[PDB]
Amino acid sequence: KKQKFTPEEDEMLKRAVAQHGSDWKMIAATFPNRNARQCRDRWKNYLAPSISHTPWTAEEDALLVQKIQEYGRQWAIIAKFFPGRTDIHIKNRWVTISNKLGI
DNA sequence: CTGTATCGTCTTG
DNA sequence: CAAGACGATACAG
Repeated sequence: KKQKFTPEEDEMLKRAVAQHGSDWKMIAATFPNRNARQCRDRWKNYLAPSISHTPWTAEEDALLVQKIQEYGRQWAIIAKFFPGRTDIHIKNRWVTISNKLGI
């Protein structure tokens, strides 16, 4: 039920975006196998240049716990304070932290 | 079993 | 009618 992007697909996605910008319908059609939502999500949350791939710092965790006390579970709002992370990363991180904290 | 990328679905633009 | 948003879920390791 999960069709995860392979490194090959990611590179193609990159090229397609370099070529067609933000025309997701058109970028998707370059795949036999992928829709607009899938490419849009993959770019926006994983491949865009601004996305951070470095592990969460202690200070980021601290900011997350602070921001949750402040905003509740409004992940997109909270993600504004994390330069290279999106709501996806912020909410995943909280599931993991709260788990290790004893939910 | 856990951590996390994807997906169902609702909401907003 | 596309894109944003969030909970749930698949699934690798």
